[PDB]
Amino acid sequence: AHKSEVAHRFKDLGEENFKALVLIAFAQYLQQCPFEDHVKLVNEVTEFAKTCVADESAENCDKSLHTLFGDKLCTVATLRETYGEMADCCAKQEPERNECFLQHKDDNPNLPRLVRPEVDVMCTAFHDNEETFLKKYLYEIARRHPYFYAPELLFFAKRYKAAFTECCQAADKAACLLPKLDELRDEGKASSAKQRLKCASLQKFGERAFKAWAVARLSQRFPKAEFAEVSKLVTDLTKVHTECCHGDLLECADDRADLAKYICENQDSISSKLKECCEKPLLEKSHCIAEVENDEMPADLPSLAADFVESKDVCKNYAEAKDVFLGMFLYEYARRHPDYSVVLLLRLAKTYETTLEKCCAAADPHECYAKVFDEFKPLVEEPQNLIKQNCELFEQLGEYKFQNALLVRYTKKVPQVSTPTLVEVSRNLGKVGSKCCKHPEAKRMPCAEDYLSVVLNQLCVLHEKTPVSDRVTKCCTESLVNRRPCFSALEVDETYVPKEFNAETFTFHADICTLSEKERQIKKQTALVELVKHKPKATKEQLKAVMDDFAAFVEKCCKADDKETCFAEEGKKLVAASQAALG
Ligand SMILES: CCCCCC/C=C/CCCCCCCC(=O)O
Ligand SMILES: CCCCCC/C=C/CCCCCCCC(=O)O
Ligand SMILES: CCCCCC/C=C\CCCCCCCC(=O)O
Ligand SMILES: CCCCCC/C=C\CCCCCCCC(=O)O
Repeated sequence: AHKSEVAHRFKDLGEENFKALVLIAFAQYLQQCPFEDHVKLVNEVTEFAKTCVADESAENCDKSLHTLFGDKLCTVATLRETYGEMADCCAKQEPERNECFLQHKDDNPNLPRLVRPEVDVMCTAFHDNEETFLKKYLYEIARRHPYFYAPELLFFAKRYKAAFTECCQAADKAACLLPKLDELRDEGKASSAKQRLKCASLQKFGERAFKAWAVARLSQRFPKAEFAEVSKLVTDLTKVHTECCHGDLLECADDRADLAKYICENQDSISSKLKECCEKPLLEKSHCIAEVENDEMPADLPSLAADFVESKDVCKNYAEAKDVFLGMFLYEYARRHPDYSVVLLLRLAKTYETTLEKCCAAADPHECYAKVFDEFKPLVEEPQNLIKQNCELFEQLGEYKFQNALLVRYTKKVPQVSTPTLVEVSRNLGKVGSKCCKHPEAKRMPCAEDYLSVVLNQLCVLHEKTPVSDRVTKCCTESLVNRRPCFSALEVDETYVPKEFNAETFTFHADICTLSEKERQIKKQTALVELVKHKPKATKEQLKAVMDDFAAFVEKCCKADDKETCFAEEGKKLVAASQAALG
């Protein structure tokens, strides 16, 4: 385990995973190296690994992984020419060498975008050589996201393999494969967006706020565990997290493996759902535990009223160790409510906290905080009702028209955002509607919280980069607890001057009869935004009526003999017919 580390890892992970992970790891530091150069390093390091597996005492096998990895990079011939100052790391010794190498990874590496090829090209190369196809895939993706946690990249790659194997043997290949690739693309973006997000909030809001989140989530996850067990897990998760944000793969991997191992030895104190996850090999344990469903809540748990409102010792128990007492409050409220979004429980803890700070300093504290549960009622119900209305609207409209409803709604709130971004955000929220509303009330709020925090990151990313609105900046730099409530609170922009009418913007051709669904939808949806941008006062009945005539327009000219001129001529009509109705 400790003697030769390379040999322990090769035995722990097996040859295939080790190769994959070594490929990923080199691809994450050496981003501008060609695949064939990467394949060659991996084969060298893999053969060197095997000598150590035969003999822990063979030469250099006793070296550390950081030493060996660093050494290997320093051999890359074009290290100075390609990577510039990254070469200068090789002058240092192996505490500092490793750290210097980690500094020079490049988040924005400036490579061209990866164009998903055609299904038949893909399925052919997959059949032609699975390993080359997949590991080239893997390299191309890893080198554009050098901070993406390597084993989680390997688990996505395994599901890439599975999708190709099922779909390249099917009748309608593209109908099978394309929707799997969209699923996998979005998870990977979400999982990368959610990694990037939780690290920044650690650095911006501190270790206390993060521990508050962890207590919430772990208690919902493990409601049968004692507070003391939950709190231990919060301390060790907080460290695992702190260290993975720093970004040293092996450091991250050891911490997580240690937490997974401790959890697997203490199941009885934590959950009865981990039996399977804990029998899995090291590579997969922590990931598996991370995604396990909530444990069943204990029967007939009592009111929080006794310990947190009615007790005469509330202020005393609070004042002697505040954060613990709030931790206990957050624990008991959260284990009773796997139906709340984590950030809703954090509102409630903060509301409680604020009332205890006020009332324990007051003339009569017991009278003062007697009704603190009344303050919770409206904060609980605000998201419940908003989920209900939006999922009702989605049931009557379907995904596509629900997106238009949203597209209109948010164009009116923030007309300054560019039209392509309004289209992407709308569409994306439509999918959140489509997934999360298929759950019953019990699970709607957790689903939305994890999907919206992805979509709302993408948005603040785009808006940090190209700002247009103070109000959008406000919500994007608030607490992560008020982020969504902030965006929800945005009113319709009443300063906005209607956009100048442009003719080409509402000029259509027969190319829309020929496009795919998505593309046709995006081009329709782009036009509805620009329409709302020119006629922002347009009512729901006026907008629907413009859409209905347009629903006829496209369907007339798309099937009525030799057709590009209707588009030109029956187009002139609709524009003017609309301009009269809206003006
Ligand atoms: C000499 C070069 C060294 C190359 C090896 C690099 C990485 C190998 C191991 C990767 C991480 C495995 C642990 C996963 C566990 C966890 O996430 O819970
Ligand atoms: C950059 C502009 C786009 C803004 C997108 C904001 C989406 C946030 C999630 C839900 C907000 C809706 C709640 C308010 C009331 C409502 O209209 O139902
Ligand atoms: C003993 C275990 C740890 C205790 C954790 C602290 C208790 C909760 C503190 C009050 C609520 C804070 C919510 C998030 C803060 C934020 O908005 O940035
Ligand atoms: C568009 C379909 C579903 C929309 C859901 C309705 C409004 C928000 C749901 C409540 C979630 C609580 C807050 C979590 C988000 C966060 O602060 O990042």
